[PDB]
Amino acid sequence: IFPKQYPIINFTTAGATVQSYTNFIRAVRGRLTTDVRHIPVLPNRVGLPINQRFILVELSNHAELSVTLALDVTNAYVVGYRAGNSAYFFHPDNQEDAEAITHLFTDVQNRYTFAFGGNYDRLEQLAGNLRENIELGNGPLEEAISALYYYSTGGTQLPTLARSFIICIQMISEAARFQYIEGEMRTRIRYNRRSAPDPSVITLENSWGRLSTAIQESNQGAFASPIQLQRRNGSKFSVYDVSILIPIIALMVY
Ligand SMILES: CCc1cccc(CC)c1-c1ccc(C(=O)O)s1
Repeated sequence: IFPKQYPIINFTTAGATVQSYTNFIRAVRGRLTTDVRHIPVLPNRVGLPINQRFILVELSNHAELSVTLALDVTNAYVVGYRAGNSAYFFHPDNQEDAEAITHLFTDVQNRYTFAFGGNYDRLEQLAGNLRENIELGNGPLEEAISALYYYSTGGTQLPTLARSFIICIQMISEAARFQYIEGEMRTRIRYNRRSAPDPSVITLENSWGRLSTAIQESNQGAFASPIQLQRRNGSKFSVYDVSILIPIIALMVY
């Protein structure tokens, strides 16, 4: 088939720098937001044409293996990926999204849909580790790309695959959603170190939907009820209005 053509952003771990990773994340944001409350809001899923529903992230590593992740522009989340002659999809939430993803990678000979969604709860269970024990950085991403690639010929076990999804979703989707998490990956690249995310990152990730709702329903930025977030040391604090989150959250779900 001659599939529908979605925008494609490239990143390689070979020779990766703070700047090249920053350019990558900035490019992903720019193609995701094609509407600003106080912070850009991702396009409404309602009435969004199929030709504008997806973007593609092509990842390459030092071994010159390439995989292509497919991102939903309405929530910045990975719905599936292509490696060579195979395409793999998380289980869709509803019939409409199931139809939308039939338009991705349609020239691939083998299409596979998992029974599990791309959510952290199930991915962590499959990986056998929580996010707080899965290291992130250029090293983990290099390994994630290879693990994703070799799943198509059975060279990757499912826990490794699920761990590699958790790495990719955070270093791409969450970093695009939050300048704070983009900064977290920047720092790992600066020290050439790999480390798991701390509670401030993990709780920010868990709070994206609630933070988005609180901001968009706020009275001139003021929240109706406070949102609890975590500090780096695990202690909690309350967020009462959108202003403190401006340097933190870069994209909001509609
Ligand atoms: C400006 C600080 C801030 C604003 C909005 C949300 C959060 C939570 C991710 C944070 C913090 C980041 C680390 C903090 C700490 O370790 O004290 S607070």
